[PDB]
Amino acid sequence: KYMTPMQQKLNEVYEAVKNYTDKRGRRLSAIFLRLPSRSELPDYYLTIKKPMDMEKIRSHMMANKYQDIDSMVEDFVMMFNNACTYNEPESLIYKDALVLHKVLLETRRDL
Ligand SMILES: O=c1nc2n(c3ccccc13)CC[C@@H]2CN1CCCCC1
Repeated sequence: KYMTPMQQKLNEVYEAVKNYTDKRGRRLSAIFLRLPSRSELPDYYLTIKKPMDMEKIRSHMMANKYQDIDSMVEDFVMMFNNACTYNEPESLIYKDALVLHKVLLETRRDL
């Protein structure tokens, strides 16, 4: 029922990305939390090879499967690239992926 020190440090890097807010308090995390089902957006699953969202990321961290931080980063990094593939470069999701990308990386250097 407990959480390894590595788990507690993956939760921290996870939570900072989720809770990041822009200059007038919007949470960029919102659109990325969870994808609509295959039945509700087949185009996404037919155009993006390996679909990723944050609660799916959450289910492996809280459950067990990340050996270090950069292991979790690559599913985050992967998720963003998916968003930036499916959405056009000037789209909002696209830039929020970009901004959150740096947050993830700004957080990890802080160890
Ligand atoms: O790449 C992604 N793209 C989208 N979501 C995501 C949610 C979690 C992870 C990736 C993505 C939310 C759906 C959304 C894209 N959005 C779908 C409706 C039409 C406008 C674009």
